[PDB]
Amino acid sequence: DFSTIPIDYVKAKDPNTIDFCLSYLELYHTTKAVKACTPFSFILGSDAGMQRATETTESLYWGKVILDINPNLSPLVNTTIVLEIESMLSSNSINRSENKRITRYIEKENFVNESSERFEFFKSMELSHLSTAYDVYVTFIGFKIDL
Repeated sequence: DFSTIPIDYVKAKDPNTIDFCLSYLELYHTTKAVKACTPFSFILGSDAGMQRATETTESLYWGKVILDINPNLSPLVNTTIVLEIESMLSSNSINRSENKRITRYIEKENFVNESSERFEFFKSMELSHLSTAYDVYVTFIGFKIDL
């Protein structure tokens, strides 16, 4: 072997495993010095006691992000929720991180409450916009890649 910490060409061929992620980055994300990766998890929220953005920089996240919005029984303001997510899927072509936003528009009648799981491969997670009436929670279950 005598390669870097990531290991390629392993018989483990499954989309959810970190092996698929490593094999994909070593093949279609050249000019990126991939260092050791570890299974990581973190949570961002809207209420006090949590951070609105990831402190890490120049580190690629791969895994499933769980969006969660619930009502806190508070007066409404008629704003919108915006969660801007970077995207390195097309980073090689343009040498930039694509910006993707997941938005649920808030009505005074449509009393929204839903939770869902999505797959993303991003750099940083930021809650650019927020509504004080609701509760927002995002959880990441995947792997962190150091560059």
